[PDB]
Amino acid sequence: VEYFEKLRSALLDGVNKGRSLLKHLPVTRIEGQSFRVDIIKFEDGVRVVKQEYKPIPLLKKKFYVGIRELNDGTYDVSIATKAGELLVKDEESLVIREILSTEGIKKMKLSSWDNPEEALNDLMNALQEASNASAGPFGLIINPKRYAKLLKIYEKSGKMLVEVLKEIFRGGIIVTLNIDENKVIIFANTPAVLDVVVGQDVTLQELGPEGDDVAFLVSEAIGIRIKNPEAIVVLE
Amino acid sequence: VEYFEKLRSALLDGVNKGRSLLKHLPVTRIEGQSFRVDIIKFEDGVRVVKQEYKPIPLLKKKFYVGIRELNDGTYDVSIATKAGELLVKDEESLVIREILSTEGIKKMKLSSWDNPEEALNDLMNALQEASNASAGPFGLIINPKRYAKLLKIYEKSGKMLVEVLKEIFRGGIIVTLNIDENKVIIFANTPAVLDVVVGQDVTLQELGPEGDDVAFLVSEAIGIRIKNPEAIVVLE
Amino acid sequence: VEYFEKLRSALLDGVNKGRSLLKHLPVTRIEGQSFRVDIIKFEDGVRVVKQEYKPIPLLKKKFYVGIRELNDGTYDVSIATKAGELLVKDEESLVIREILSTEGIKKMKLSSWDNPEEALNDLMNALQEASNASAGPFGLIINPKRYAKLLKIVEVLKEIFRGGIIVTLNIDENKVIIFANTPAVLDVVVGQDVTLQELGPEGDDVAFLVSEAIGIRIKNPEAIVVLE
Amino acid sequence: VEYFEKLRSALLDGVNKGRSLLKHLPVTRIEGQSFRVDIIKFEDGVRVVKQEYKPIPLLKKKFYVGIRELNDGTYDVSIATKAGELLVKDEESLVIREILSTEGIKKMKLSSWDNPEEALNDLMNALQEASNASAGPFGLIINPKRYAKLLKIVEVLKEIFRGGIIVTLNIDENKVIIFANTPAVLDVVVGQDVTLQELGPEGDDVAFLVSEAIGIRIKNPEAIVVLE
Repeated sequence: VEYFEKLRSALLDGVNKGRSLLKHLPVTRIEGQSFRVDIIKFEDGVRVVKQEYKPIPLLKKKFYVGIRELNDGTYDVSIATKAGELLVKDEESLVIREILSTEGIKKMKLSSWDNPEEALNDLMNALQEASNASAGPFGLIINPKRYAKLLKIYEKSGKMLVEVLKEIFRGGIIVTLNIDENKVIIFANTPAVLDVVVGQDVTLQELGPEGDDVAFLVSEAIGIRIKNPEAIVVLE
Repeated sequence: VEYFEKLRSALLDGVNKGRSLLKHLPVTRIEGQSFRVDIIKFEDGVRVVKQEYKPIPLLKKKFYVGIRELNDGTYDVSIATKAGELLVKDEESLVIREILSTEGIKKMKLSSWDNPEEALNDLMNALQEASNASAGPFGLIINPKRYAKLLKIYEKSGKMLVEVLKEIFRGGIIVTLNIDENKVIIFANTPAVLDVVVGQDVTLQELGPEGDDVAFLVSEAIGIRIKNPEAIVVLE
Repeated sequence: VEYFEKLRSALLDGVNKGRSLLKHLPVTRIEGQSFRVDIIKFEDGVRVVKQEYKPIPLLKKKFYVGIRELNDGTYDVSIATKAGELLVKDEESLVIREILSTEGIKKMKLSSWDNPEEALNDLMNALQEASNASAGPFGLIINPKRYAKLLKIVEVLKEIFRGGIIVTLNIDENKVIIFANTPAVLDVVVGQDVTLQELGPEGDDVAFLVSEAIGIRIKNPEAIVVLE
Repeated sequence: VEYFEKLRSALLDGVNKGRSLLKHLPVTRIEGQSFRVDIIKFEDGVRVVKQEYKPIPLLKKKFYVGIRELNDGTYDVSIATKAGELLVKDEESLVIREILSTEGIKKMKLSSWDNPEEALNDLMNALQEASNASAGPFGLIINPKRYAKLLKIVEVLKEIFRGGIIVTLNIDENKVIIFANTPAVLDVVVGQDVTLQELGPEGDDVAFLVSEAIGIRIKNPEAIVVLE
């Protein structure tokens, strides 16, 4: 009836408020429960060296709205929000946790970033190493605390280091709180290397009266596939 | 016959997004499999000092798409991408190696670009040298590793060195990965000096079923015509 | 929605493939929860000698199918099948259990068949005692282990036990039932056919309930003989 | 052109005549390269106890028909048949190979049948252990050599092993499989039916590729018993 369309709406408008990583990476909507990871390399021609099948896990958060409240009209839609808001935090964390564990991605030394010069360096180096794999536009994923270290006037003119970096990393600068403050991901933002496989979208399901309140289920099928580890660099 | 038009597109794109040299040097669409270089010089007048016929070699790069995947439609178009992406690496590498080997080009001492001022000099001096042969806009082919040094701020000016170098060198700053980190080419970016002749564009040809997969052939005819060796100077 | 009708079917064509005893016994539909059992004997005419009311107990079996699977259509209908298989097993052993505990049924001494001339005897003997009640075809309900020891030559059982030779692990290995297969003797009364009900979301999966009402009426106990 | 449709047929009506095991097992179509295996057990209801993803491997067999023959129409379609025959043999032994290497399956001691009273025992025993998992009909997969030594009287196997008696040289002579033939236990999942593909001119003949995607899902390992 009502309490639904409203709850679901507040669920989504709470998912967007916290979703960032998934707004920039390339997403491919699959129809299944698992996907294949075709790893291509060069041996007497560019061909698929290793094939691998990975399952798309199910992400879910459940929220409960009082029965009574659902009838008074006195229910707090913000519950749904805290739910979705919480979903993406896991969704985002998943992606990052996987990229970081993927076998193949290159790892380099992440410095302090107190001298723009120093930070710009780390980035420029990571960027090169990665470019060797794919020319595709490059972007980086960083935590606010680091992002801040980039908010400095670089050229006596007035251009901030960030602004310069934005011209270099056309893949975008993804700032998320879900990545450890001391880890930076440099990557080719191209489906030919990075791919967020979507098995099931985000959906609100009304389980049902489980106590003095109704139970609800927010869930989504999601997973990333790294087709070209070589094109990703992690600054640890 | 859709898996083709798709692969070709992925190819052509990846090829394009990877080209650097071929986007800035001047190109001439030739006809045959060879071209003639009329080397122009000044000896009691501007005249053709030496004629020379050069053959345009064929650049090949082949990829294989599984048949299974080709049938159920789960083939990864990204192979075509990596393919062409790789094609250029040879295509550029060729042109570069061929310039560097051409006799007549001038060579100067390339220092370590740690003190922007030195770099700014080397470049300004190479500029001078080339300026003797031509006058046409001057540009430079340079490896990302060196280009980065140019992003540091030239203290005495307060701008990134690059930003200054772009004031001189209207020929463009070609940054390619296909030129020894420690070799820089300054040159007159003019058809009257440099010239990339293309015998055959980049094309995707479906070789044919060879095992469990289908073979494909990415290929192109290409070469550089250097008419004024003296308008090219290599910092090595 | 749709995964229902599909589960429902796998449920049935799992119950139908599993039924054995219940395929040989006569059946009657009754709309209710209890039924009346009429003991039919001959005393100056075929007459009803004793009345008696029994309740048709409910047989249930539940299964759960993941929520996800039900949504993305990748659920394994076999689940329903397994449910049905079990339902039947319970249903079958229930009938047997109840026959064995009915009033009049005649009991004889079953001898561990090791000396193959006594085996055929014990059967032929029971089948005799049975015949004294009702002449209708005779059925045999024996555990497979007994049907095993019964192989040492047995091919004419099908010639003598026309009523049917039900071999099932649902009757204690050390018991054998010989009965006159006929309405005048026993019959299955069904209060509710097998039905699939979608209970609902119950954790991470949806719950389903397979159920049926069913019982047996032994009208002429004397026509039944157990070998304990 | 036309020699295709003709080769294709000989290919099929060669695969169809050769299939054995695969004719008795239940089958399910799946559009994909991998499938999910659901372990179905009973724990307060028929429920899925374990998930797991397997990939459907590709089965291929190729044959070559002379260029000439293909042109003057004197090609021997039997070639395609032989191809198909082989495809099946590979397909069959693949299923068997995989059953034998599945997780839960119960293993028992198979005794070289030389003393005919032990033979029937080993089978009857396995068939027992199996029954404790699923009651569905039981199947027997035995090498012919064993089906040989099993002839010294065996005629009731068809009476006890209703699930089917698959005799094939595809199962190691010294191994025997007894299983509950039912979806609730195992089933074949096909990702791609048998298909004929004309690769092309490759020397003096044209090359052809026969292929198919196929695998087995053991949902209830306990319902399977190997005799090693």
